[PDB]
Parts: sequence; C-alpha cells; structure tokens
Amino acid sequence: SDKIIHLTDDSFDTDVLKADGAILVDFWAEWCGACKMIAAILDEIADEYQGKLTVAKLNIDQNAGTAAKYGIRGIPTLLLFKNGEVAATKVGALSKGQLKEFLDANL
Ligand SMILES: [Cu+2]
Ligand code: NA
Repeated sequence: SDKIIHLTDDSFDTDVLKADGAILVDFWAEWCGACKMIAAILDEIADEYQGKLTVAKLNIDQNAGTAAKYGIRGIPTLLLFKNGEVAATKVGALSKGQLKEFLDANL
C-alpha cells in the first residue's frame, strides 16, 4: 500500500486527470472477493512499473459520484488513464501476468 494512491471524488481531477504519465485506477469496494484478489497484485505492479505508471484505487461506495461519472457497472474495474482520458478498460479479477499483458499492450 506504499505506492497506491487512494483517490476520492475531491482528489480525482488532480490525482488522475491532471497527472503526468499513465495512471491505472482500480474501482473497487468491500464485499467483493475479486476486488480482494487483485489487491496484492496491484502492490506488485505498482512497484515493477514505477516510473512508467502510477497506481491508484477508488472505492466506489465511498465515492459514488466518481464511479457514476466513469460508468462503473461491475467491480473490480481497472481504468487506464492517459492525459485525463480513459485509454483502456479491464473488467474483473485477473492475475499479475494478465495485468502485465494488459498494461504492456496499452503503454
Ligand atoms: Cu505498499
Ligand atoms: Na474487459
């Protein structure tokens, strides 16, 4: 958790939309096994991709407005942002290797 930004409705524009470089945002909530599945995977990816990628989480129960703005329809959903825009979407739990494949394809 040392390299993961916790985003909110109030920080999203500064932390994500105005940020430099690609930002991977995990839309998640409690009572979601698949969300838990990717939590440790995200710490690993944040470390291995440091300097090329920023990793962040947005809890959709705590920040419903932002979840609605990006049309979250299931959790977890990973949105990859570049320059304030959604570059790519990955729905559901996946392995570390699968997440690396998604990132490498879109970076
Ligand atoms: Cu950490
Ligand atoms: Na998908």
